Amino acid sequence: AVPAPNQQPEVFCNQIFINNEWHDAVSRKTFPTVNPSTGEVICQVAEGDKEDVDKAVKAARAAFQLGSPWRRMDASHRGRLLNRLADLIERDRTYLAALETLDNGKPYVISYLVDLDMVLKCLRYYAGWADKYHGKTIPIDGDFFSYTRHEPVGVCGQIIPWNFPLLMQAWKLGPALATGNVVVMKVAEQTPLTALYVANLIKEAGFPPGVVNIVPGFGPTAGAAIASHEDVDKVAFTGSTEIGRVIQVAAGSSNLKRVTLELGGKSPNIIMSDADMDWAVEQAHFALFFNQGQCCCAGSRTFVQEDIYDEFVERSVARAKSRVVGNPFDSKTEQGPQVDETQFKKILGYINTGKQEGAKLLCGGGIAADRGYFIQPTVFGDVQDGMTIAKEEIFGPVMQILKFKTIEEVVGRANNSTYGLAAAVFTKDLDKANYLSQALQAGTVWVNCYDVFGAQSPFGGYKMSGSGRELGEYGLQAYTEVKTVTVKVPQKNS
Amino acid sequence: AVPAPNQQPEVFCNQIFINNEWHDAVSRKTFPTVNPSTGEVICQVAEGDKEDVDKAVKAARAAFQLGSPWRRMDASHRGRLLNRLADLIERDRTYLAALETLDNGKPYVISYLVDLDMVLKCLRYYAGWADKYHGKTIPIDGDFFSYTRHEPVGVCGQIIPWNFPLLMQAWKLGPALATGNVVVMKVAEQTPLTALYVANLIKEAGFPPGVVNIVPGFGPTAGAAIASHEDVDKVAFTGSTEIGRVIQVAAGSSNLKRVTLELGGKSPNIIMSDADMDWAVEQAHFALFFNQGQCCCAGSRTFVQEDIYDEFVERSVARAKSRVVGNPFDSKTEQGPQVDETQFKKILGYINTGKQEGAKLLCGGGIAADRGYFIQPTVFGDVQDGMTIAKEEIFGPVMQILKFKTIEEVVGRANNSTYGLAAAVFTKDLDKANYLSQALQAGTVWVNCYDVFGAQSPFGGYKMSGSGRELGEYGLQAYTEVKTVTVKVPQKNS
Amino acid sequence: AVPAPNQQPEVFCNQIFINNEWHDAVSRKTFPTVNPSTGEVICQVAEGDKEDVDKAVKAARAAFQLGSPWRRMDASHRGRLLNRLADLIERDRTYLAALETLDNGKPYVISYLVDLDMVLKCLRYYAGWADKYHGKTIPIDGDFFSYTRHEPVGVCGQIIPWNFPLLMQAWKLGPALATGNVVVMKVAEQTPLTALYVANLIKEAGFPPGVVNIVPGFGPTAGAAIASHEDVDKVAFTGSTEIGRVIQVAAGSSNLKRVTLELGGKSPNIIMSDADMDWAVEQAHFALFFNQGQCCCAGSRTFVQEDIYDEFVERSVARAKSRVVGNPFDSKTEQGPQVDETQFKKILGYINTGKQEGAKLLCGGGIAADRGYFIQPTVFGDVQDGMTIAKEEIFGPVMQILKFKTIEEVVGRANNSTYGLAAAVFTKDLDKANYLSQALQAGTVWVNCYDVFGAQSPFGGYKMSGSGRELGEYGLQAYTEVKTVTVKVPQKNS
Amino acid sequence: AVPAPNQQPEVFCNQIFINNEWHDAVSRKTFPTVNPSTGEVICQVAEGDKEDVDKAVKAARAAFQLGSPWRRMDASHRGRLLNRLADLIERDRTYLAALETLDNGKPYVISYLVDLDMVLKCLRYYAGWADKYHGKTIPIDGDFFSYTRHEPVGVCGQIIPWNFPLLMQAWKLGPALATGNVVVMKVAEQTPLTALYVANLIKEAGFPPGVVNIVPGFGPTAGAAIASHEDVDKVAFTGSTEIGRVIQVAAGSSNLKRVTLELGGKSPNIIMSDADMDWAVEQAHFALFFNQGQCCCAGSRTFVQEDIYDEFVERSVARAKSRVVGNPFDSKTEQGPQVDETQFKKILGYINTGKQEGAKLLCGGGIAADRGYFIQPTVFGDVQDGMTIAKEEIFGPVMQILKFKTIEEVVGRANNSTYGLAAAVFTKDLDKANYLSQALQAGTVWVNCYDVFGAQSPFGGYKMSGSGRELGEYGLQAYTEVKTVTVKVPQKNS
Ligand SMILES: O=C1C(=O)N(Cc2ccccc2)c2ccccc21
Ligand SMILES: O=C1C(=O)N(Cc2ccccc2)c2ccccc21
Ligand code: NA
Ligand code: NA
Ligand code: NA
Ligand code: NA
Repeated sequence: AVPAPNQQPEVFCNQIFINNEWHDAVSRKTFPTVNPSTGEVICQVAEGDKEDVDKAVKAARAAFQLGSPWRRMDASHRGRLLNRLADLIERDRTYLAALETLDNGKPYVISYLVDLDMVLKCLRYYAGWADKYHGKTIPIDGDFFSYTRHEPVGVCGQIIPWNFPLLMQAWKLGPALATGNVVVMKVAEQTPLTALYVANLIKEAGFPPGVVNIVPGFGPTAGAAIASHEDVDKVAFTGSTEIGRVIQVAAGSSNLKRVTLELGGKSPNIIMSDADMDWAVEQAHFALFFNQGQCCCAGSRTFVQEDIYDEFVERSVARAKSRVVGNPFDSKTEQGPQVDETQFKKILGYINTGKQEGAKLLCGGGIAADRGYFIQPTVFGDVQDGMTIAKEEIFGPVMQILKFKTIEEVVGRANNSTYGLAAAVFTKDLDKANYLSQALQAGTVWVNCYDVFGAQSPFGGYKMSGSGRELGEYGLQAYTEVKTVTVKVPQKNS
Repeated sequence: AVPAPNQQPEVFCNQIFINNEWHDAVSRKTFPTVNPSTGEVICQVAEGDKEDVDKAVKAARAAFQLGSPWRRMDASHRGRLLNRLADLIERDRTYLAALETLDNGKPYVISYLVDLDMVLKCLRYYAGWADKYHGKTIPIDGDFFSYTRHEPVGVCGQIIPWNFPLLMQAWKLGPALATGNVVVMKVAEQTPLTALYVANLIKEAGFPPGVVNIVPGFGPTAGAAIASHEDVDKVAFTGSTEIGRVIQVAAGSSNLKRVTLELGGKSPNIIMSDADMDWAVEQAHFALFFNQGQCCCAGSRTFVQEDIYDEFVERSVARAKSRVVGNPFDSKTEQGPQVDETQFKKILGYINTGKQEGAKLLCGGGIAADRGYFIQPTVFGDVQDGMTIAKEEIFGPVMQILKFKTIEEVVGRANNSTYGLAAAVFTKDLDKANYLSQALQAGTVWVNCYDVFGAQSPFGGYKMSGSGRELGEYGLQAYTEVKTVTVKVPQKNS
Repeated sequence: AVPAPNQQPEVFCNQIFINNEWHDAVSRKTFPTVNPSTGEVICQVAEGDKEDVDKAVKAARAAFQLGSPWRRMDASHRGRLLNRLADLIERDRTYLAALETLDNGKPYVISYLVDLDMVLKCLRYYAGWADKYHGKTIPIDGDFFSYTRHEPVGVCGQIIPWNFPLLMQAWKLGPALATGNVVVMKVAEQTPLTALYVANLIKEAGFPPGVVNIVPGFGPTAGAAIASHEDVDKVAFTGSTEIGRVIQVAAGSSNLKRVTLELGGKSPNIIMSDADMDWAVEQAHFALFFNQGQCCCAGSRTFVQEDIYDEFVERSVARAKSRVVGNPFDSKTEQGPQVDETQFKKILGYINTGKQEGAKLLCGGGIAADRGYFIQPTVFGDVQDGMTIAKEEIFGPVMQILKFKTIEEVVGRANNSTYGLAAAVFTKDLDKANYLSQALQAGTVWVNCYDVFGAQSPFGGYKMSGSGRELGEYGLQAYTEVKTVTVKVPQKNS
Repeated sequence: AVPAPNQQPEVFCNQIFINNEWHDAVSRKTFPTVNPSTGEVICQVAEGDKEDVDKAVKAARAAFQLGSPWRRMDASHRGRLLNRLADLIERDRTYLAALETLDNGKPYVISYLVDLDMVLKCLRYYAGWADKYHGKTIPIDGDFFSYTRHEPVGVCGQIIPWNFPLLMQAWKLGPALATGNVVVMKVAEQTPLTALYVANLIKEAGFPPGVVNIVPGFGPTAGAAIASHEDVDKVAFTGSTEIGRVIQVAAGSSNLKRVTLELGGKSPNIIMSDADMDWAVEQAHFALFFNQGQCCCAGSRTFVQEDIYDEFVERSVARAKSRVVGNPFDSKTEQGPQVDETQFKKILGYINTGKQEGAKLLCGGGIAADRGYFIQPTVFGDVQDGMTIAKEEIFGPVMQILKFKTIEEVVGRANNSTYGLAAAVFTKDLDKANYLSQALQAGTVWVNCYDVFGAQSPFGGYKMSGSGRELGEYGLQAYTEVKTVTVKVPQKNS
């Protein structure tokens, strides 16, 4: 059911992509990109700066010209070009699953079955929207005819993160291009390969010159350049809440460009006593350990009800110690390395403070190999709301288990965060599921599951987890501008 | 707290309504409407036949004419009129509720608080839609601009039944008038009175003449004249499954007019073992005995799981025996009389048929008063699928209780029926409520409740319970005609 | 962009198509299908009837069983099967554009570049709708949670005409399968071949057995068997009016199956004094002479304003004589023959009836070749409303030009007609296009163009040209059954 | 016919409105609001600071608590409450108009017939939306049922300007309250009077306490206090760019709250050649001078074709010259005074800068009156692009007239302002209509009319002019939080 991977794939693209050609930086500066399993360097990558972002934007501003072949083309053809791009990604599935694992470190089995599959369904879901987002004819008062046009907002700066580098890419390109925009994309320094290669596939799909430009570089230079740029019409950022504050400040101190954001979470997974014990344990484990725990809506607060707390813990611990950490290309590996040096140390430091503040280390706690950035699956029990490990997104394989008495208690506690990206309820009981699904403050609630995304279901956050929505039809709003036309007519008849 | 009803309200409106003016029938014929509590004549009503229907349709067509006040009026204003109409019905709420009880027989208290409240809410809900039913601007291939207009269908023939006279009038006028149509209404000869007094309010509210015309009379005459009329663009019938067939034929025979039907049902009410026993009993009883059993969506097939069957039956019988039958102007009464002698005899026959086929009579099953049309609340136990009473709609205070073992069994048993209006499920388990709400072939699935309609939420039949939908946004579709305008433009840009 | 055709291409498919397998009739009868260029028998095709249809429905029913492969399949997958089909038809597009031109009669060039291009656009448009036709969540009164599900209607009997036998097939199958219904299709006896080959691509595409089915034959037996089947949920019929009335009666007398119909037309094309003379002239010509005059919205009433009547008429008569008539496989040819001899003689009888009534035959006349069914492009001048060639659907290469004086005049003259499928308006003025496009009683109004369809923009008939719509989001409405689920929840909070 | 004014209306409310009750500030300070038609301080108004904004916010948060009267109300009831409010405003229509004119400058015949007309239509339209904004059920892959809830975004801080006081209050409360939010409102220091009277009606209508809260104060203080609160979920600014780019920074600096904006513009009113002259002149004259020229999308870049400039410009000055200035309570008065001193000398400051660098002054010139902030209607001609008068928004009765040649030319010129809130196109010809509306960058494009706002049609600007739209179905998005619930089910069917 899963083909073999090439474990040392050839890197073809490592430059700034503009007008469908390859560029070295103005400054000529470069940066190495590392393989988190061994810690070794994979290759050098073009470090895009202030003025390389300025270049990317002009080739994009020109792709968006009234009369240009992109502004003119049929909406259903923009679909045809999206579908084409997914056909070719499907063709190079193995190589793209392998390359993602080499630079990101996720198990190869997941790259192929999870990432790239959801890459395919997403792109093919937006292809079919290309010619289906309607404006309105509006029965205004008086002798007028009025109607709306959902036009493209224009040149869209997209800054994407390192955890799901292909899936984030497609989540951003999905709607932008479906709706006729053009995109200046900044890839994460950590994982910039897979994205640049798809830029070759964006060429071969048939996308006009400058529809898509991709600028590798650092946050404080490239990232902040796009956010400040006086001719960029919109900027979408996913990543830490810290860094989102700089993105919304620059966007106000520039050109009143629209903003969207998808920041972290401390998402509660709430297990009522009537849950299916066995289902809830495999799902709470998956909800936190998935993708090495580098998940914006990782279930990092596992709230369990007292009547069942002890059995749940003992099982979670057992499941945690039996999780295989190892070579992400090996078929049996359930957990690969963290993403870089910086994340490795950050996590160890959280584990440290979990220990300092009196949480019960129940397994793991340590470095899981001699080479790479592998951390042991770690579970803390008896966690209290006031502990640092119960307020801050670790973004690693560290589970926190909290005990609750009543449903009115757990709702107040669960909802007691600066974040609200996601939450989940486990229960067999209909009133319970309904009360909680309504009372919880989260962009997405899951009932008897976790991380169930489809390209169809919208996704975003409340509070300081972000604003606006990705996936589904809602994803289209923030990439659309509304124009109203109101025409005097001889005599309005119903 | 309901005000004190005048038990003999005066009748001010007993003629044909055309062009905001009152008329005798061309033949000057009248028929008597009866009080089913007493069996005595309230008054004589004008008998509309073909000539009168043709007059009404002509008035209606004249009002639909391009450049008429009704066609030039702003859509927001159609909404003001419905709000004004709603406020006049509230002003006169005490009289109408007394008149409904007099003519139809339902308890004054139910008429005041259930029926009259739903009329106001339905009319208020549709007042809001009037300027909110958008067409679409469509992203079509080539250098064209394309858009839809939701234009009214035109002259709408509406035929309303007798079980809920005022409410049915609002469910048909509400969505027809909000979209800008004009109506010719046939009200039932058992209960024409409330509808003619509302026509009086229609005029006060300011509706241009000919927008609503109402013809009291008989069905095989006035009702068929509407269905066969060459200048009627649409017919909405609610009534017996048998007459609905006649309505769809005449419409095929005449001018291919549009059709939506609401017909009878034999709705399943399903009760699992883990349902809250006392809530289920009180609801099941209401589901069947409401409005004297005279409900298209009546829970006339109460399946009950074997572990709780005995206790359920014993409780259900008890509440059946304490249900109070008598004068509907008295606040102690929960059940007035059936609407007329025909339905009376029909129900008397259906109970005898019950006894013949081997259903167990557990209470009632005979006559309750020496005058009027009162029948005792009847319960039949150990009912089997093959029994005539399990298969055909009595439309009376006669409960059928059947027994089942597994959830899967009862899905096929509930569904195997040519009717599919509504259904209900009583349980506490999330999974079972979803399984069954998915599997039942019914236009409405109530979970742990029954007879809960919103002005906001669609209602209608599967199979031979009908086609088309009533209330919500969906109620507007069958009253709208789509026009596509496709203009050549110089050069299409996104 | 046009290949070369095998002009007696191998017929692999001429039987009944049930469960992705082929069959003879239960009677073992057959009938011939004729080439309209030559009149010779292309092959035999099995003659289905009540018996076979009854076997199709029973396969369609079983593929629609709850828990079947087609029912449980993801919504996104139905889209993949449709998109695949489009890819297969594109791979046999050359064999199909030829076999279309062969059996129907139209010019290979028009067959390949118009028909199949639209067929591919149709199928890929509807592919995308598959996972996009949302139900709603509804903020009802009280402590309830209320939502709707858009569910398939079931087994849909589909009956298609001979004038666009591929495209008509695609217009029906697209919507039906995207929303997951099962089909029992009767095809035209004059053009069954194409529909049958596409079925083999349906199997090859991977659609489960019993999902899409086909029964070639004669309407007065098989056609009407689909129409009256106790277990067909829906009968879409395209064709004449007379048959549509028969259909709507067959539904009324049987299981109350829903019904949409696409029927005839006498569409007006209206030239204002300030139109673009050359464009208008060339568009008017195509508007009637497209597909040998066998289009439902053929602009078969050309209204011309009096200041330009003379100027317009000569050009049109000149343009009509210039129109090459010959073998459709040739490339000089702009017009091929009529579909069969029954129409051949009908149109001839219409042309006599024209001269006889005093219309000025201005060019053309009768037969245009001594083999096949070829007729001369024919213009009648000075035409009047009371003339049979201005009221009845000729369905052939006969123009009609009529003089008007005022915009108020032509409104009334264009509407005064029992059909309402399409109309067109030619003008440079803004107020005039708006005045006319509002005031014309047509399901589609084209402005400075004609015949501009697309899977996107909806199509259907006012009055007696149809009920219900095809194409766009509107097509899905007829193929969906709406279900309301209303759930009692603990406490409703906004 | 317009009811008799009260030239010096009584004043009742001048304090801070919190929890349905009145309060003076913490510092107990006040300030003056001027009758700008004389210049005499009308009355004193509590000067609000940060700490009173923090009391309103706490009052709103309590009102927004799960289980509170507001959060548990039926969506339909909120609609009932908005309609109630509109009925209270309508009963007081005479007096509110008078109070508005007093503190604002605008003529009584506009305050009553237009501003208040628009207030009423807006509230009533939104009352209709209260229970019709639906979420979605979504056909996701796998055995899940996924659905979206459209939830209140939360505590919304609402700052409105002085140029259309009451209306702008109406545009904010309507959508926000229909969707169940709670309001913290900062009215203008210049015009706090009307907007504070409405709160008294809000109490009377019966809105629970803290749903709406209103704080008169300062731009440097109150404005940024709301913008920076850690408990304000969302803030909507309406004003100018300078002031609007502070709001975007302080919101990010606080808690990443949602921001919608409405800002200034330099709206281009393009009069074409083949257009009508009587209508264009009168309307182009309407586009700017309305409401004493204090008008965000006022038309001040008038591109005339060089076939008509002279003859167009001729009539343009006469009407402008003849435009009456005077007492705002005299029915012949079209134009009133400006609202404050700053604007007065600033508008005079704008005048000077024009002629300086080549601009012909055609009438008015300067100060209209001895007493007040009045201004004679000034008009310029010969204006070129790069001047102060054709780049910066004057917000006063000061017309600019420019000149163009070809149709491609004027586009680029029209699309060269750092703004784009509205635009217009006076033409007769369909193509010039469809082209110019299709390629002008603007939120609204009025054709042959100007300042046509329906309560139904969305309204907001391109680029720097604003984010999101106000009015229409798009007004509700800003006030809505989207939650997805995704439930595991037994077996997903279609
Ligand atoms: O935790 C996450 C996650 O954040 N994303 C993507 C995402 C990115 C930003 C915001 C929300 C979701 C995922 C996709 C698949 C499985 C788990 C997850
Ligand atoms: O010209 C305008 C205008 O700009 N506004 C308000 C507005 C505010 C911000 C953005 C756009 C319009 C108006 C309100 C009423 C009547 C005329 C007008
Ligand atoms: Na790395
Ligand atoms: Na009666
Ligand atoms: Na043939
Ligand atoms: Na004054």
